[PDB]
Amino acid sequence: APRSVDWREKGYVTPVKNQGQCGSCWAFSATGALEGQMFRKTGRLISLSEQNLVDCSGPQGNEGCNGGLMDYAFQYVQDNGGLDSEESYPYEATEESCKYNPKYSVANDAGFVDIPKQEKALMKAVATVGPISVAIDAGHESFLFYKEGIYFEPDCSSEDMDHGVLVVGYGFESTESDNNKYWLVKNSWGEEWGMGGYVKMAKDRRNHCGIASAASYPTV
Ligand SMILES: *[C@@H](C(=O)O)[C@H](O)C(=O)N[C@@H](CC(C)C)C(=O)NCCCCNC(N)=[NH2+]
Repeated sequence: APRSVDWREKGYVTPVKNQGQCGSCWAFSATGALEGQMFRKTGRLISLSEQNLVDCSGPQGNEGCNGGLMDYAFQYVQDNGGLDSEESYPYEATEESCKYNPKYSVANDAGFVDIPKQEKALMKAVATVGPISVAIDAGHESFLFYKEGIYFEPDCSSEDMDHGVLVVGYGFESTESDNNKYWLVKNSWGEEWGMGGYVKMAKDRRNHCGIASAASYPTV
């Protein structure tokens, strides 16, 4: 595979969004991966509605601001036959009744693919598919205060993940410890967090923070 990948340079990735004080990370991760695969199919990048997922994907297993899973979001889009755009169904950071309108649907998918639980498999998927939905352990103060460099937290768990994000690429940079590889991750905490809203997560360090443990993308 390539040593470095960045799908933002190829037009696959919308700007960084902000989930607010709602536990809806799974919906931002899902819309990010589906935005990528829709662009791959149509050549058109359209920001998609996280609120649509928060309000409407309960029957697939999601629980709004109380949590969810990207795969359940992908199933909703397939079962529902569409997903509205961000502009038509804007984000309110609170769960309300479903207001989906098929006339304003701009995305579809036909299922999803779960990646095997190995960083080598995640790398191949990122290199060849596009941005990938992933789950990480983000419950540490060091993650809140991250400003730059490669994020490594010795107390991170590879099995207890609590936050959905989007891998948009990977790369390397020289460091003191010679642990130089990183996943390029888009978060949903606005652009004032981290590096304009992004984090470089340690790559090839024993599946750090579980980044390869629940990875998937939608089939368009
Ligand atoms: C994430 C956030 O808003 O920061 C939000 O709390 C969330 O959805 N968390 C998920 C974890 C994923 C990695 C996003 C969560 O804890 N809920 C998942 C419930 C699904 C139940 N089934 C299984 N298999 N866990």
